[PDB]
Amino acid sequence: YAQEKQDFVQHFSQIVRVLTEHPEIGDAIARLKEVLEYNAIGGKYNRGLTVVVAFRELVEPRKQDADSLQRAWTVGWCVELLQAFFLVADDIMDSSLTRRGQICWYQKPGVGLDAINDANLLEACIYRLLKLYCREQPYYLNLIELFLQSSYQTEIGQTLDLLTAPQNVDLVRFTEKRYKSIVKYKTAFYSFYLPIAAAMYMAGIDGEKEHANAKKILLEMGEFFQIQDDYLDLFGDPSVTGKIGTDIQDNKCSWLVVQCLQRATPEQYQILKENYGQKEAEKVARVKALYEELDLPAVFLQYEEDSYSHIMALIEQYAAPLPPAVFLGLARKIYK
Amino acid sequence: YAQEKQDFVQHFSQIVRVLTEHPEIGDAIARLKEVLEYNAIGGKYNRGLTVVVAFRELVEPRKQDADSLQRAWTVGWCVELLQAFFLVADDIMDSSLTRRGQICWYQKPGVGLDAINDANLLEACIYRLLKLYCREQPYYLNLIELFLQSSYQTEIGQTLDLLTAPQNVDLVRFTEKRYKSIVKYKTAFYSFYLPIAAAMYMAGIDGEKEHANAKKILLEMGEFFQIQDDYLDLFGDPSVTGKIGTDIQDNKCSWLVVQCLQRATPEQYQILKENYGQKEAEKVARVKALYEELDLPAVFLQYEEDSYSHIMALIEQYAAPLPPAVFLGLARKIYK
Ligand SMILES: Cc1ccc(-c2cc3c(N[C@@H](c4ccc5c(c4)CCO5)P(=O)(O)O)ncnc3s2)cc1
Ligand SMILES: Cc1ccc(-c2cc3c(N[C@@H](c4ccc5c(c4)CCO5)P(=O)(O)O)ncnc3s2)cc1
Ligand SMILES: [Cl-]
Ligand SMILES: [Cl-]
Ligand SMILES: [Cl-]
Ligand SMILES: [Cl-]
Repeated sequence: YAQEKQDFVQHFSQIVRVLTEHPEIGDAIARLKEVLEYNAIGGKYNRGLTVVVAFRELVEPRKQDADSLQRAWTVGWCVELLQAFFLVADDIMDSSLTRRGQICWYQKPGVGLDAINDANLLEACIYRLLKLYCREQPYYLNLIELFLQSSYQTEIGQTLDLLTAPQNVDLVRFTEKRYKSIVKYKTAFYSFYLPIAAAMYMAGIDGEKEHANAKKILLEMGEFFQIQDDYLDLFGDPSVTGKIGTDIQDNKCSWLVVQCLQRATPEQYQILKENYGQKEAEKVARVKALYEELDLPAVFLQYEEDSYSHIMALIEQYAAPLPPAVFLGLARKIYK
Repeated sequence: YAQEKQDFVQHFSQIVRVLTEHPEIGDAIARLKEVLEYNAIGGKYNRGLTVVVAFRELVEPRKQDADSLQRAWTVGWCVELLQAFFLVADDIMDSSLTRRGQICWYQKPGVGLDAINDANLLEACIYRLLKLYCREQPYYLNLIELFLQSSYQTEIGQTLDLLTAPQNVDLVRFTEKRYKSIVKYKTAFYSFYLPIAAAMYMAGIDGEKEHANAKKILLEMGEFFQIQDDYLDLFGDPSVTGKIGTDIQDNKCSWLVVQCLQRATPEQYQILKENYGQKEAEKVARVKALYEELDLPAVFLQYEEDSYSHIMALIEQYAAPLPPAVFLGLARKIYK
């Protein structure tokens, strides 16, 4: 990833040139440029890069001409745009202030709820690019369907989340069956399955069974990834993470609170109930302490270990005939 | 349309049954059901019905088996869902209160900005249905691309609109070149081109030139349709329209204000400037009077006539080899 990151970001400028070239609509296109530059840039690009890297592990290097690669870059960027769409819109729904410590787009002066359109444009740019760069490829329809299905799964996950945590404190809502379901639909499918699957299609690997196999490994990785973000949000060194966590404040249906609830004597249940999600820090400090007293960081470390054996068993069993390195590169990024 | 309206609405119940049938996500699916029922029902269904009617004018009746028709119904409903998506989201952006005199969805208790997701789900349901009912048809990809392109054009139109009227009163913004551009992208492509084009594809009529021809007629119809809504908003008998108009109050870039501005001596320009878009009625009453004094209803009636010759010339010239009745049925609905 480290090398390839550079040429991935050089390509953006071109993604944009193309998306911004009927002159009556110039102003709108100017706006689109801003929206793209503000919202698609500034993350770590892990998802989009995954498309590119996996495309290289999957194609015999004699089928990686400069146009094959230009498409891999572009489709990686399609993943990033999809993400950008979700985030811009999620920030609005959450009433968030910052994203990656920068002002959320909808919070910029004179944008506001216009960001809903802007988010929709981001989504749309995915399908323009696919047409621009892949309309003639045999995997074209495969990729349209995959991006569409990934949007649907994500949106559904979002609904499930929204129902489950209404900003209305209800911890009967916060069960494990349900936590898992949210992670899977809202983040894992697009974060993990999507980018690999896209590379699979670009490589001619379109079998339903192959995709199902890759899916079984990749959704389980995504479940751990998110559980680890939940853990880190509260317990990560915040300069090593970058994030300074607001989960508890926010009534989030976090892995921490789920385990906590399986592990509460009633005295502990109507304490947690008197504390999950106030601005004031001593009520949030108090929760961190209930978690600490229940050795939740230990439950996690136990979880991280088991999860790691499980992912390697899954890779042993279901990678074939993809090179296991497709999966292992990702495992290394996440269990780091 | 009058007969066919009935079976068009009987089909909805089935669109829904299908979209609502992995049980961990039941709650979200319940929500989706509500969203669909609230937002897809209650309009006049003109756009979706246009798909169905045109499909019948375009297919030899021996190729209208019960499954061909079930698809026409479904694709008509796809148009309505697309519209529903735009409206739910537009209401949020506008801060509107009611839609068709019923509470806008985002204004319902406990929905709020969650409606952004809800709107996204509506969009997504289009592509699920297309897959469910058309994946095996030779026009499948054609329809995906058309719905996607129609979304993009609409969203772009919305951007252009948003730039042009920022709720910030600026009438230098409100030019005719620009009014036309907004109408075309924001409403005409999806309202007029989309439904016919969809029927064309379903019927094997996929030539770029045929579509371009149909487009030239249909975008010009859409331009008149919207100009007429602008006129009616202020001058329609409000029980015959149903609507009681808020355009002037809203700084809308309306046809009325555009013509008005071409037809203003400076004394009239810095009057209009002191009045376009206040809550108070005497400032809105005053505008209606400036419009009246400039014989704008007459400019309109002159416009409606000319526009009608023009549409029939266009139909004469560009309908072939579609039956002109495809276009004429629509002209009759709109010049009524
Ligand atoms: C398919 C796939 C998905 C995710 C990742 C990784 C994300 C990530 C990571 N991301 C974190 C992160 C992402 C973007 C970002 C920051 C942290 C701060 C600046 O912007 P997170 O998404 O958990 O808040 N940090 C350290 N290592 C990794 S590995 C790798 C592969
Ligand atoms: C492709 C096509 C597009 C639009 C139409 C027509 C819409 C319409 C119409 N619609 C008006 C209307 C639509 C829905 C609605 C109301 C009025 C009140 C109840 O819900 P509008 O959309 O201008 O506010 N009213 C009377 N005749 C017609 S013909 C016909 C065909
Ligand atoms: Cl990332
Ligand atoms: Cl090539
Ligand atoms: Cl209608
Ligand atoms: Cl059939």
